[PDB]
Amino acid sequence: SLNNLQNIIYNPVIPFVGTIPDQLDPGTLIVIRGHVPSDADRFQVDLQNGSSMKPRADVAFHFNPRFKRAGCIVCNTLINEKWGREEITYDTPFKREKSFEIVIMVLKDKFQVAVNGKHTLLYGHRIGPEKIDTLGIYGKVNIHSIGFSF
Ligand SMILES: CC(=O)N[C@@H]1[C@@H](O)[C@H](O[C@@H]2O[C@H](CO)[C@H](O)[C@H](O)[C@H]2O)[C@@H](CO)O[C@H]1O
Ligand code: NA
Ligand code: NI
Repeated sequence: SLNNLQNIIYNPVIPFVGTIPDQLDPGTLIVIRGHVPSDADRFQVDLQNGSSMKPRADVAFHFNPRFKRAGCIVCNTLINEKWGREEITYDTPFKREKSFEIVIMVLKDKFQVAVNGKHTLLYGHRIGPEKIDTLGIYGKVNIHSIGFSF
């Protein structure tokens, strides 16, 4: 499953913005390992069409764990600097002060996300995955490694 994983970024400064080195075709994996700090309110993993900041680049897949109250994961898409319809997942595996491994698997019609070896959620494509060339990681999170399996 991770036998083809190639980690290429270690302990990046957050915020991290980096070009994805290949097209996110079906079967592609994005693997992100790190920690949630004790004071974390939220962090996000954004799969972006480009790295523009002004105006803000479209986010095909916003994967946004939030830790207040019982915690959740918000997923959404940003187009023309505007958010679409939120898909909220309340069964979240993330915890402050806990390590994690996020595996984002890119499928034909959706993303399938597993955390710590366990399925977490699905997100149907709203932007064609071929337009995704940039990985952004923002917020209160510590990242040990970013890798890809194409
Ligand atoms: C229950 C609900 O709809 N809450 C919404 C927030 O999640 C949302 O925050 C926004 O949610 C976005 C994803 O949907 C991003 O995470 C962004 O950082 C964050 O500010 C705001 C602004 O769109 O609207 C509230 O009504
Ligand atoms: Na945001
Ligand atoms: Ni550590």
